[PDB]
Amino acid sequence: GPLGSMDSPPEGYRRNVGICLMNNDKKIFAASRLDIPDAWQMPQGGIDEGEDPRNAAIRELREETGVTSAEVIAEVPYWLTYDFPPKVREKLNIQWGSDWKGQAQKWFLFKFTGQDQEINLLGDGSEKPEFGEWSWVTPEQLIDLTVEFKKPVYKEVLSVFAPHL
Repeated sequence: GPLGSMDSPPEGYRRNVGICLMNNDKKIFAASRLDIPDAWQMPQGGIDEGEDPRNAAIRELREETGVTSAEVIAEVPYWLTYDFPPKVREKLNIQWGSDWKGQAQKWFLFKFTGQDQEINLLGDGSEKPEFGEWSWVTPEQLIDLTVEFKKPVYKEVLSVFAPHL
């Protein structure tokens, strides 16, 4: 399940972003989906109409875990378009019309210069929170505990963050 990344988001793609947060241990902020205890992942969201990725990364990161006490240590050079198979394609790609085809997401690195007590994984939206449980695992560890759908994505993010990890 490879990707395309590309330093420039191609025609028709869900411009989104991801945020890689590492603590004083050089680990990564892992969070599980309020349903799957084995599905660990780091914060991530989608860029607004005309907003920057880095900013979207930072903000999305907050709105999802409340984590604000952090600084950028690095950023991914290219993007990341996780296209879906021929089956999901018709349910996703063609689900946009005839221009889209996947999801282009750029990731960023961040240092948690605060306290864990800020991570509530909650959210007042009337629907439900984002993550049910979070932890501090290593980069290669997070990729293990994370979901396949994001392992290769995060993996490519780590490779970029190698000179920083």
